[PDB]
Amino acid sequence: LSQEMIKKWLDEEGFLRMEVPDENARFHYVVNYPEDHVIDIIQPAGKDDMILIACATSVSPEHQAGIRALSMEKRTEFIWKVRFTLNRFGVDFQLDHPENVLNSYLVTDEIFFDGLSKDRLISSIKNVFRAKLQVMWMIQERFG
Amino acid sequence: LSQEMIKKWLDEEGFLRMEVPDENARFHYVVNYPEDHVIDIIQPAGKDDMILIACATSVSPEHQAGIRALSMEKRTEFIWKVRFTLNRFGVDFQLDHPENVLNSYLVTDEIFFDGLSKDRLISSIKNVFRAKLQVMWMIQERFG
Amino acid sequence: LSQEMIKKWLDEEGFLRMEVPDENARFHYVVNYPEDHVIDIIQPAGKDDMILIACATSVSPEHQAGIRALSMEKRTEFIWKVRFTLNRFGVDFQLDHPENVLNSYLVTDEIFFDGLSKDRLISSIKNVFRAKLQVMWMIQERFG
Amino acid sequence: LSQEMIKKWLDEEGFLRMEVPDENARFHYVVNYPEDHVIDIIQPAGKDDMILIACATSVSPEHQAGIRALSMEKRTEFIWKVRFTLNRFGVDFQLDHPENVLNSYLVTDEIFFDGLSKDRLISSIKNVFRAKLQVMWMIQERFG
Repeated sequence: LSQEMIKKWLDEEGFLRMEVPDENARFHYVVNYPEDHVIDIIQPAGKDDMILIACATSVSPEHQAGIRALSMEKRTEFIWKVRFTLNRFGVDFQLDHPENVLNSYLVTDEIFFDGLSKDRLISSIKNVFRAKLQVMWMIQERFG
Repeated sequence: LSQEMIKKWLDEEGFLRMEVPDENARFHYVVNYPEDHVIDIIQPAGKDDMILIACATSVSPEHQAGIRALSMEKRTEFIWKVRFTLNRFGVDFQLDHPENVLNSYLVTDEIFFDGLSKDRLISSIKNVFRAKLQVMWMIQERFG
Repeated sequence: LSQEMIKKWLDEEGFLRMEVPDENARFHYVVNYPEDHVIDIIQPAGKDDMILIACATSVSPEHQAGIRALSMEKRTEFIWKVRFTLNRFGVDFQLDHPENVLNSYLVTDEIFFDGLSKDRLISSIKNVFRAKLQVMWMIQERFG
Repeated sequence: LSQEMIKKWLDEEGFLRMEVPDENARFHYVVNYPEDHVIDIIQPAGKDDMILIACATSVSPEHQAGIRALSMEKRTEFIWKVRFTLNRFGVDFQLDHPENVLNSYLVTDEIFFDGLSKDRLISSIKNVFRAKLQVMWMIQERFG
């Protein structure tokens, strides 16, 4: 019921794309914002008073191409950059950089129900997008 | 009633100027913040639980001159600067740059009645302003 | 109604110092945060639903002397820096710079009663202070 | 009720590590967020409507050796940099830098019961951490 508001707000805005089975979640929705970009709305198993907004972004073959070319020095420099940048967007993140080559990066933000609202919901989603966007623009401005 | 509140709040601050027939919007007030600066308050057709605060800006012909003069590299560098700048204002935006010569840039944020208040309506207007204002300062700082 | 609460809270935190006969405001409580620092809480004469957190700061003649000692280009460069800095704080500001020699600077923020609460007020005050402190530290870091 | 809710919330998220006797506080919870990192949720003794979120950090002995070596100028360059950074996270902080050689740093924030809620409380905790994290990351990027 608290989740029907969620389910409803995502459709009122043409966001929601489909629900998804999930062995470790009371529920899970796959939102499309913007365009065909994919963002996840997951309410973890144990907690029923929160929703976690996640966005998984895998660095293309095309891109870790250039990051591989750089010296180990310049890679580190880049992992440090993307790191400071994201720790500025009010989100939590996970970086996947084996040899300091960035394969993927997850941007997350949770909203508890004490403060849930359509306005709040739609904001966090948009913010998580912008957080992961700057990183995508960083790689892009460097490597095209 | 959400509508008369928005309207009275804006009137209460002198932000209001007049309406206008937006054949796409349930309503469309026109604010003037600051002084003679033009900001739009729009409620999309389908949406009856939200207002959009948009502010499109056209860069003067004398400024588009400055940026057109520059090499393509210095231009692409400039567009990246403004993308990275705006993206940290928690606002949506859209740049119109012919051959990377910024023509116009639209900055937009939106409130859902779910969390609409005067304190919030006003703060959102002023934030949309600062975001398009700092982009204006980048242009004026570089081109006079 | 809300005036007695705003007053009650400032005093609860010590913050409050005294009041003063401002002919342009319903009330005007002069706060002291941090210790010895002066911030002003005003409420325009013809405004019920709101207060203003204002912090005026004049640049010592010494510091003003150092920015005097710079070129007219190094001065313009410095003005832009404080402009870009403050516009990222979500506060409004008035800049006083005769010939790009910073005289004083004013940072303000307003709270509309449908958003008022102790938590929020205390925050808006601290944020106004941080916006101010930043420019002051920029000044000192450059000129002792 | 607030202490009770706070205890309850921390435990629901895995944060609440343990409570600890403090003569100068109504209560005092110890948090382990991220997983082995520690934070202090405290209600000042003489405060009936506020909680303090504190994160103390000791500049490791062999990281101050790093900044011991830097010339005074270079050290001061670092103190300003860490001061401008932290003042951007909307947190109160305290720097222990003996000879401009960073000893330890405290990042803090308050939440008045006026605005207390789980969504609010947890965000505060993550913001205090992120700020303290950026300073740590700054030290590590430089000295490893």
